[PDB]
Amino acid sequence: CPAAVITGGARRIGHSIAVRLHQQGFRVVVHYRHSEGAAQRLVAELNAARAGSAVLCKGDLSLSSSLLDCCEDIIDCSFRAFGRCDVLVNNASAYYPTPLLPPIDAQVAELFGSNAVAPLFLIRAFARRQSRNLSVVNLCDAMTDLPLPGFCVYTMAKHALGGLTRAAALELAPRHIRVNAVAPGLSLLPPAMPQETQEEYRRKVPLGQSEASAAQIADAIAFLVSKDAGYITGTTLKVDGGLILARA
Amino acid sequence: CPAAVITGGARRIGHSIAVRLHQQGFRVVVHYRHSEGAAQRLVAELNAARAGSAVLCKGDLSLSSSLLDCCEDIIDCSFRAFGRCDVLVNNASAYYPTPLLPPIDAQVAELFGSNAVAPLFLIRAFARRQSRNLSVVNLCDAMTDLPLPGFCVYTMAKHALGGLTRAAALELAPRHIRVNAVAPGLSLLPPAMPQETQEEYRRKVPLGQSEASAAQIADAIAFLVSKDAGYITGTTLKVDGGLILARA
Amino acid sequence: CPAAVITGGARRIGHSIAVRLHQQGFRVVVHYRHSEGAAQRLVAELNAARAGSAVLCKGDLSLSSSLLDCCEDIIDCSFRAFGRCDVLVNNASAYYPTPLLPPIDAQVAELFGSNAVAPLFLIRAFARRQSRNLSVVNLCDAMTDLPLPGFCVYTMAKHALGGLTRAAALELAPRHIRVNAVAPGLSLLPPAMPQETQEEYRRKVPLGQSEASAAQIADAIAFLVSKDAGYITGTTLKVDGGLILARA
Amino acid sequence: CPAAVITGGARRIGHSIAVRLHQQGFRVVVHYRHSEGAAQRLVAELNAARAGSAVLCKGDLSLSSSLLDCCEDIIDCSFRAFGRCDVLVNNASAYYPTPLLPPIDAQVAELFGSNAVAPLFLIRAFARRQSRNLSVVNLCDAMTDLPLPGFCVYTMAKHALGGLTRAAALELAPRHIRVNAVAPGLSLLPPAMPQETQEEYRRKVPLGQSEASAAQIADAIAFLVSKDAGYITGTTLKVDGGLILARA
Ligand SMILES: NC(=O)c1ccc[n+]([C@@H]2O[C@H](COP(=O)([O-])OP(=O)(O)OC[C@H]3O[C@@H](n4cnc5c(N)ncnc54)[C@H](OP(=O)(O)O)[C@@H]3O)[C@@H](O)[C@H]2O)c1
Ligand SMILES: NC(=O)c1ccc[n+]([C@@H]2O[C@H](COP(=O)([O-])OP(=O)(O)OC[C@H]3O[C@@H](n4cnc5c(N)ncnc54)[C@H](OP(=O)(O)O)[C@@H]3O)[C@@H](O)[C@H]2O)c1
Ligand SMILES: NC(=O)c1ccc[n+]([C@@H]2O[C@H](COP(=O)([O-])OP(=O)(O)OC[C@H]3O[C@@H](n4cnc5c(N)ncnc54)[C@H](OP(=O)(O)O)[C@@H]3O)[C@@H](O)[C@H]2O)c1
Ligand SMILES: NC(=O)c1ccc[n+]([C@@H]2O[C@H](COP(=O)([O-])OP(=O)(O)OC[C@H]3O[C@@H](n4cnc5c(N)ncnc54)[C@H](OP(=O)(O)O)[C@@H]3O)[C@@H](O)[C@H]2O)c1
Repeated sequence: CPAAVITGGARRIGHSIAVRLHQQGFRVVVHYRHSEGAAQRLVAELNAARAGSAVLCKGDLSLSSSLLDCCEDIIDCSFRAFGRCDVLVNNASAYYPTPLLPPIDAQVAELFGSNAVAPLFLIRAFARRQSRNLSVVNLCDAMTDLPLPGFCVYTMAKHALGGLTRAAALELAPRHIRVNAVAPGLSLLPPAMPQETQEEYRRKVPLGQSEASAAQIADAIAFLVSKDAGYITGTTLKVDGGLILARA
Repeated sequence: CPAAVITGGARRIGHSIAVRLHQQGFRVVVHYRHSEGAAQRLVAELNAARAGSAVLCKGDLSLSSSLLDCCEDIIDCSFRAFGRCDVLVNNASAYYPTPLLPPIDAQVAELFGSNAVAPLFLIRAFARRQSRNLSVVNLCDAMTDLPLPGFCVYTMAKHALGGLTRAAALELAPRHIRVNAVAPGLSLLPPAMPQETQEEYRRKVPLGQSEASAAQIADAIAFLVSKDAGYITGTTLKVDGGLILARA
Repeated sequence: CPAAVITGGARRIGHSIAVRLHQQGFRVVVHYRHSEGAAQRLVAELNAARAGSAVLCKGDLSLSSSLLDCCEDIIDCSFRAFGRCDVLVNNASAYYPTPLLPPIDAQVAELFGSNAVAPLFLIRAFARRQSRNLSVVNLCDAMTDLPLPGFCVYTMAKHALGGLTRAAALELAPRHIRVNAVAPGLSLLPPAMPQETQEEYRRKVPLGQSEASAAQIADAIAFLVSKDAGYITGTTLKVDGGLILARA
Repeated sequence: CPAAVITGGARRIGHSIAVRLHQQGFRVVVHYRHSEGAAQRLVAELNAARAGSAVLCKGDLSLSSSLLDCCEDIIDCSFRAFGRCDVLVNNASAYYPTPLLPPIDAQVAELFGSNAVAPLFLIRAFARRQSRNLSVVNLCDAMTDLPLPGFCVYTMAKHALGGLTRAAALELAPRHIRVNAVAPGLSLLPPAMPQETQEEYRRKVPLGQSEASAAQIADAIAFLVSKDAGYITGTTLKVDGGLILARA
C-alpha cells in the first residue's frame, strides 16, 4: 500500500484530502502545527478503519534556520511509519493581509514558508529519498491572477508555488515523479465570517452560487494522484466554478 | 441512461473516448466524415455489447452555408436516437500547414470550421435544446502557445476554441452546463509518419519520452465529464507529460 | 519615408494611430468601410500638412468569397500610393453580442472576418510583398480573458487574433517582420451610451477611474512600431489601467 | 527633475538603465553590492555630465534580519540626495543553479531576497514615502514559463516577482503609482561563458539570432517610465525576439 504525506491535513481541505486518499488505500501522514487535537482525532478515526494506516507529524513550515531539517523529517516520517512515500500534498498554507500602506518579516517568514519554501524543501527531500506512481500535488489559488488588495505577500508566495509546480515537474520528469497543482477558487470560508458575508461571497460563483466543498477539492486531488493522470505533470487544475471568468 | 456526442469519434482519440464513455453507461452518437468503415465497425461493436446504445452520423464541419444546419442535425441526432443529449465532445479536427510564404480561404473554412465554428454551433444547439450532469469537453492543443511554424490557421482556430471554452463556460453556468477542455501535447502520431521521425518526436517528451495514448487522453475527458468534476467549468486540462515546459 | 496601413482608421482609436504615425513621418493609408466622410476629412488634413502623405482605401473585412482579394488590394494600395508598405496596424473590428441562448453565421462572417481572418490575409499579403523596420501591430482586447457575457463570437475572434500575433511573430522572424499587439482594457466608449452608464464603466478602472483616451492607446502602438522596440516581437502590450486585475 | 533608483545598476543591464534614465533628465541612485569600482565610475561619469545628478548606495538584498532596514535606506537615499523618488527599478538579481537532485537555505536567501523580497520591501518603502509620474519597473524573465532545469529557486523567485508586479499595481493604483515589468528573454550572456556556448544560445533567438543588448532592454524600461505609458500599470512587457515561442 502506497504512503501519502498531507501538510496541514488536520482540518478543512487538508482533512478532506487525507480522508479521500485513505479511502483509496493510501497510508496518509497527517502533518500539522497548531491543530494537535484535530490531527489526533483524524489519525484515530482512520486507524480505526485500518490499523496502522495513519500517523501524525508536527512541524512549523515558516522560514527559519530549522525549516530545512523539519521538512526532511516530515518526509522521513512517512518512511518510518510506512517504509515509503508515494504522494506529497502541499496543502498547508498561511493566509492573511500584508497591506503595503499602513511584524512584517514574521509575516514574510510564515507566508512564504508555508506556501512556497517548505513545499520546495519537501519536494526536494521527497525526490532524493526515492514501478509505482509517485506524484506531488500543490494547493494553489485560482484567484491570484486577480490579486486581492492587501494580500501582496500571500499572492507572491502562491505565484512562487506555481513556478515551483512547473520547474519541479520538468526537472523530475526523468525520475518518474509527476508534479501538479489544484487551484480552488472560492472554497471553505473562514468559520468566524458572518453568514451575511459568506452569502455575499457564495453568490459570486457563476456555477451554483456556492463555494467548492472540501470533498470537491479532494476529488480533483484524488484524480491527479491516480493512474488516470499518469501522463499529467506540470499542470494546474482549476476548480473555481467559473469564478475567475467574472468581471468586476 | 445519458447520451454523449463524440465528433470525429470513428478512430484514434475520438474512438477511445466514445468507447470509454460507453463503458461508463453512456449512449453514444459517433460522428464522422470519411471514416465510414471504422464508424460502422465501432457503432456495431458498441451495439453488440449493448442493444441500441450507439448510432452514427456523417458530416462535414468546414465553414459553409450548410454548417449551421449540419451541427443542429448532429445534436438532433442524439435526441432522436436517445431522446436526450448530456455530453458533447468536440474532438473533430482538421490539421495541416498553411505557410504564410510560398487554396487558403478553403483551408480557413475547413481549419476554422472543424476546430472552432462547428464547436460553437454544436454547443449552441446543445444548450438551446436542454437534474443531471450536462457538460461539454473541447479538445484543445497544449502546444499552441508555441506555434508550430507553418500552422498559422490551425493555431488561430485552436486559440478560438480556448476562447469558446471560457466564454461558453461562464455564459452557460446559470444553465448548469459545464464547459471544459483537454489539451494534449504529443499524442497519437500520424500513421504515415516514419518510425525514425516518430522516435524523434517521442524523445522530446520529458515524462517517459513517449506520446500520450488515446486512453490517457480519454481518461481526462472521462474525469471532466464525471461527477468528480461537478464544480469544474471553464478549465483546460493539460495532458502533455511536461512537453510545453521544455525550451528549444 | 515609410508607409503604414491602418484598417478602420477613419475614427476613434484608428484615427488617433493614423495621425500619430503620420506625425512621426509615416505616409499613411487610411482604410475604412462605412465612414468615408470621416476618412476623407482625415486624409485631407494629413495631406494639408504634407502633400501626398495620405490616401484612403475602402473595403469590407467580413468573411466572403471576396475577402482574400480585398485584403490583397488594401496592401496593394500602400504600394501604389507610396511604392512600399512598412507598417500594418490591424485595428478594424466588428463588436456586438451573439448570445448562445435566445443571423448567426453572418455575425460569424463579420466578427471573425474583421477581427481574425482579415488580419491573417493582410499579414500574409504584407509579408509576401516585401534594411528598414517592418512590423505589424494587432489591436487586441485585454478583457477577453474575462469573456463579456453574450459576446462569445467576438471573444473567440479576438483569441484567434492573439494566436495569429504569436504564430506570425515566430514564422516571420526570419523575414525580420515583427508582429505585436496592443490590448486596451476600457477605452473609447460607444458614442450613444448614456453618460450614466459610461460613468459606471469608468469608475471600474483602478488607475484614475477613467477609460483610456485614443492617444494613450496610440502611444503604445507608436512604441511597438518604433526602433525602441526593435527586439520586440510576438508580444502583446496590455494598456488597461489595471482593469483586468480587479475581482467581481 | 525626477529621481530614480536602480538596484544592481553598476554593470550590464542595470548600468544601461541608469544611464538611459539619466539621459532623460532623471536623477539616478546607483545601488550595488559588490561592484564598488564600477558604481563609483558610473556615478562620476554621470555627475561629470551634470553636477549632483548621481549618487550610489551599497546594500545586500539577500533575506536577513537587516533586509527590511537596508531596503528602507535605499529608498531613503534618493530622498537624502534629491529630496524625492519618482522611479524604482528592481533590476538587482542573483541567478545560479539549485538542482533538486544531487548551502540551500542560504541560496534561497540570496535568490528570493534579490528577486522578490527586497523588491517587495523596496516598493513598500517607496510607496509609503510619497502631479508627477510615479512608477516601478521590475526586471522579470520571459523564459521562466519554460523552467530552465536546475534553476528551481531562481524560477520560483521570478514568479513571485510577477505576482508582486500585479498585486502592487492594483493596490497602488489609487495612490497613482504604476507598477510594471520588463521581461528579457536572452540578453547579456555570462562574461565567462565560452563563445562557442554563447553562439549556441544566440542561434536560438528567432529574431536575428542575437541576444538583446542592454540598450534594447533599457528602451523598454524608458518607455514604461515615460508619459507614453501613463495608462499602463500591472503589465509585463516581454522583450525576447520571439524566443519564448519556439518549440524544443
Ligand atoms: N479555503 C479556500 O477558499 C481556498 C481557496 C483557494 C485556495 N485555497 C488553498 O487551498 C489550500 C487549503 O485551504 P484551507 O482553507 O483548508 O487552509 P487553511 O484552513 O487556511 O489551513 C492551512 C493549514 O495549514 C497549516 N499552516 C498554516 N501556516 C503554517 C505554518 N507556518 N507552518 C505549518 N503549518 C501551517 C495550518 O495547520 P494547523 O491548524 O495545524 O496550524 C492550517 O490549518 C491552501 O493552500 C489554500 O491556500 C483555499
Ligand atoms: N494526436 C495528437 O498528437 C494531438 C496533439 C494535440 C491535440 N490533439 C487534438 O486532439 C483531437 C484528436 O486528435 P486526433 O489525432 O485523433 O485527430 P485526427 O486523427 O486528426 O482526427 C480528427 C478527426 O476529425 C474529423 N475531421 C477532420 N476534418 C474534418 C472536417 N473538415 N469536418 C468534419 N470532420 C473532420 C475526421 O473524421 P474522419 O476520419 O471521419 O474523416 C478525423 O477522424 C483533435 O482536436 C486534435 O487537434 C491531438
Ligand atoms: N474602445 C474600447 O474600449 C476598446 C477596448 C478594448 C479593445 N478595443 C479594440 O481596439 C480597436 C479599436 O477600438 P475602437 O473602439 O476604435 O473600434 P470601433 O470604433 O469599433 O471601430 C472599428 C472600425 O473598424 C471598421 N469595421 C467594423 N466592422 C468592419 C467590417 N466588418 N469590415 C471592415 N471594417 C469594419 C469600422 O469602419 P467604418 O467606420 O469605416 O465602418 C470602424 O470604424 C478594436 O480592434 C477593438 O477591438 C477597443
Ligand atoms: N542577462 C540576461 O540574459 C537576462 C535574461 C532574462 C532576465 N534578466 C533579468 O534582467 C535583470 C538584469 O540582468 P543582468 O544580467 O544584468 O544581471 P546580473 O548581471 O546577473 O546582475 C545582477 C546584479 O544585481 C546585484 N545582485 C545580485 N544578487 C544580489 C544580492 N543578493 N544582493 C544585492 N545585489 C545583488 C549584483 O550587483 P553587484 O555586482 O554590485 O554585487 C549584480 O551585478 C535581472 O533582474 C535578470 O534576472 C537577464
